[PDB]
Amino acid sequence: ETFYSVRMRASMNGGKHISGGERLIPFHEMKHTVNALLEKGLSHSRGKPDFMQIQFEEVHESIKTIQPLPVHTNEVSCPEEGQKLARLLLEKEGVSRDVIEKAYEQIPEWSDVRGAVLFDIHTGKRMDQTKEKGVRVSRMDWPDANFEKWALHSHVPAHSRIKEALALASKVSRHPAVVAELCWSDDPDYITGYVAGKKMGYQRITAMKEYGTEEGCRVFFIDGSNDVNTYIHDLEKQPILIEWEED
Amino acid sequence: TFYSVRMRASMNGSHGKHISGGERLIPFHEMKHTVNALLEKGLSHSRGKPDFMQIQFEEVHESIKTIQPLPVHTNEVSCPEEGQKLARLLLEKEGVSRDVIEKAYEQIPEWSDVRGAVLFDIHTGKRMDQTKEKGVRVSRMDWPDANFEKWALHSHVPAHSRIKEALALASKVSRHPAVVAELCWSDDPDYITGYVAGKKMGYQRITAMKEYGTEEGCRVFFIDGSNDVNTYIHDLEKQPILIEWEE
Ligand SMILES: Nc1ncnc2c1ncn2[C@@H]1O[C@H](COP(=O)(O)OC(=O)CCCCCC(=O)O)[C@@H](O)[C@H]1O
Ligand SMILES: Nc1ncnc2c1ncn2[C@@H]1O[C@H](COP(=O)(O)OC(=O)CCCCCC(=O)O)[C@@H](O)[C@H]1O
Ligand SMILES: [Mg+2]
Ligand SMILES: [Mg+2]
Ligand SMILES: [Pt+2]
Ligand SMILES: [Pt+2]
Ligand SMILES: [Pt+2]
Ligand SMILES: [Pt+2]
Ligand SMILES: [Pt+2]
Ligand SMILES: [Pt+2]
Repeated sequence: ETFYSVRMRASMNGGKHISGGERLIPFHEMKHTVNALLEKGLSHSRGKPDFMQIQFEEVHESIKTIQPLPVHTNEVSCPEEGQKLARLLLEKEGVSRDVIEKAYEQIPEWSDVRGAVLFDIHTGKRMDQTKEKGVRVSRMDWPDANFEKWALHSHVPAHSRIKEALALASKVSRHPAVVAELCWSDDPDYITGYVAGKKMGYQRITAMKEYGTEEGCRVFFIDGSNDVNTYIHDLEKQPILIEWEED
Repeated sequence: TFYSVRMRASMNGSHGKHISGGERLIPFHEMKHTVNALLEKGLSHSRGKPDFMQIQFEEVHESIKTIQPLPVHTNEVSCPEEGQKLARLLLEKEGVSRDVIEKAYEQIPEWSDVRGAVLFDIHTGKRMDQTKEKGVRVSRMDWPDANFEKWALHSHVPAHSRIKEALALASKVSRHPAVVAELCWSDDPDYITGYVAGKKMGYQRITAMKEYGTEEGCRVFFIDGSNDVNTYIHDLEKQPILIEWEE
């Protein structure tokens, strides 16, 4: 009854990143999961790939189980309104306005980062040295049956895109060096994003960009005296399962 | 357009004891079936269940050469020591000097861990490649099943995919002008038939090359060429070949 990390990446054609996925599962779900990842890479709205890697490996570290972040959905009528709300939420979560503004000026240049960017709240600058690779959070997952119940109860659609985002966001927010996350999709067909943090949980914002744009974003705002490589190793390696508790 | 699809699997981490490997060359619309076949093949291998696996695909741009399989002849022997003796004889008849053969047989035991093939230079009486435990992995060859089944029927050989794969590989490799001979037997404890292959005598199966239950296998290509080893490695890894038999 050991668990397995299963990862996928796909690209078209410096190939254009198409898709990526990370799962953490018991062995008997291997076929379904390899197939799900396969399908997800093949039928992606960003294009059809000519390169793909799928990989699995046994996880030896013990698995921590946590609840998902509390969720609140902020209806907005347009992107400029959502982005404005997001900047306000980041501030209320503890990021200084100047650090936010500095980050927003560089977000456009980070659109091609395949993973996430780490931004130091002390130095007002990018902290990681992974460049276009970014920091890829992995070994987190949310068993589907539990997620469906959570969706039902939370009156949210049971879209796997939400399951994956919230699993990621809950793992990342747990890290003591992470004050906040800002995310929206690089998929032209999906405009909802979020801001997430310990105090205000997972704050969905229903419009963060215009349809048809392919620029997405993932930034983790970091407050830590420790070195960045420690934080990177935690985000990449530490296994997390989400389990929401009905009571 | 065609796609190279590759798999490797190991136990006790990645390349750890090598469990399985596979290489396919297919049109895009056979991707799901082929990813699944490779998955299945790694999961149910007689050498153990893996705790690591990689499956990968990529578009092939080089144009595809189609060739006939090597002529086949089956040598019945009563024991391993006899098959090995016959194999040494066949290698000599194919053009390898006795001294080079003996030198190779002294090293074969330490090469059991090589995940791919070993290249042995007839000019130096020594190993030619610098890949150590990785070895040289031949790929981008395949034999459409329908055609293979006919060939098996007509040749009075069992239509086992293990033979399809070995003969596809041996035919690609023997075509390379710098390859005088190949010596192979399986690293699978349940399969004791091996072969020697070359241009003059084709694909010579030897029905006993080791004792049942041993996991030491072998794959050595004897090289006589005027070029550097990296060229030959690139040819073996990169030249796309489909087998198509005709009477
Ligand atoms: N595992 C990861 N680790 C770090 N960054 C990642 C990871 N996966 C994706 N990213 C980065 O995040 C960017 C966005 O990727 P995507 O998968 O397109 O992101 C989304 O779908 C976000 C959806 C949030 C709203 C869901 C909801 O309705 O509640 C992508 O470009 C990468 O830069
Ligand atoms: N694609 C490759 N490229 C280079 N070396 C390879 C490759 N595939 C396998 N090898 C090497 O060969 C070794 C064993 O390969 P296996 O897949 O175990 O090979 C076999 O089943 C051999 C079949 C013998 C003849 C079949 C028959 O006519 O009845 C393996 O451990 C590697 O070291
Ligand atoms: Mg094989
Ligand atoms: Mg084998
Ligand atoms: Pt493209
Ligand atoms: Pt394309
Ligand atoms: Pt607040
Ligand atoms: Pt083992
Ligand atoms: Pt094992
Ligand atoms: Pt001969």
